[PDB]
Amino acid sequence: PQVTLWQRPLVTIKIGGQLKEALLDTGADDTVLEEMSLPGRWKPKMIGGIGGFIKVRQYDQILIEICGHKAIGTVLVGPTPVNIIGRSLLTQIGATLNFPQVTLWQRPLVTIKIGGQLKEALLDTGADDTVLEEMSLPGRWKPKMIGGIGGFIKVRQYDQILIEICGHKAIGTVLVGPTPVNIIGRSLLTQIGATLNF
Repeated sequence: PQVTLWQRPLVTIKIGGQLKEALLDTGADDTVLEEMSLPGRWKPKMIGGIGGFIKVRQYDQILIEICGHKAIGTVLVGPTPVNIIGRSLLTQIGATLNFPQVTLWQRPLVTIKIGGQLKEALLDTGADDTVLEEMSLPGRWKPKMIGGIGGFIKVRQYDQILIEICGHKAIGTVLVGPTPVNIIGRSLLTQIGATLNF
């Protein structure tokens, strides 16, 4: 199917004999599920995100059926606020991001121009809003807390900010704060006609 990004891109998955809902997340390298019962051995792992890091259990060779497609790979389990399907499984179901078409074997980075500056940012279907690392932006803003895989961060909310993303113009909200990576979220992805296809 093709999916636009006006809403969170959620899918139904079956793993370990259980049914769950998960977010197709182009900004995630790997799949991370909330605590659940999985069969077999696993290795202790630390992963980072917005908010910091979390400790997860790493299971390999885990069979997952994501929509009507089967895939085998690494599944991380731990204190994530939402189940996410990352790129290492997205590639297995043939998922692409279109706006150019882009496969997901590598992080989907784009060049953006904002506030007269050039930066690189990750097209992130798992992010509601756009979040950039500290930078100089003109004008007024509002304090705001946003949540992510490792907890919450305080950001500055700038509205009606012009961004040119891969040479497409869009105006929307941009959050600025201690994110580890610049991410372009759904509220700007919709404005450049981005879709997920698998």
